[PDB]
Amino acid sequence: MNKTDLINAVAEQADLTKKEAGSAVDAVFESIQNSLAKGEKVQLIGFGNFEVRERAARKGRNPQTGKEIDIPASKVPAFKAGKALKDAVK
Amino acid sequence: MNKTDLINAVAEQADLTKKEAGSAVDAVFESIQNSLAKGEKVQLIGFGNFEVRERAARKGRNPQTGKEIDIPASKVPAFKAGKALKDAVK
Repeated sequence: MNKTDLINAVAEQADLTKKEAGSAVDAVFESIQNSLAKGEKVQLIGFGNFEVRERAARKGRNPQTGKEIDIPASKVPAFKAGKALKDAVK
Repeated sequence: MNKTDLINAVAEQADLTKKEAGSAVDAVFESIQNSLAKGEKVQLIGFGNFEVRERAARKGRNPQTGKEIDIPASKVPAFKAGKALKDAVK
């Protein structure tokens, strides 16, 4: 499934023009983006959650090379699937 | 942001009724779930990807039997953020 397939499903199931469904779909991904960007967890009952994971600035060791490196702090997107989604896939 | 906040954000940005936005949001999440349930990867340009991740079947050991057991393969949902969503959180 790509973004166009997604837009099409939305057009039917919600009864919108492909133009409208496209905006809705743009809006969903945009809304979510803007929420993680401001650090807000997105909790979607039934589906799952999108969170921002904080990684602390620390001393590390470069994986399979082994030198002591300096690791800057970081913020990365992360998704926690809910029960309904886990079950669907098992 | 919860699902209700999401629907309202979508209503605003796509200029649609709460009914239209509610149906769209439901449509996006039922679509993504149905695709993973069929084992289909979901590829969303800009946003990210939802995949069915294979966890390999491997060997284990029963502490109270002492025999080598088979721990079966498993499948779990997963999200790979795209450049745009990753960039937003940094």
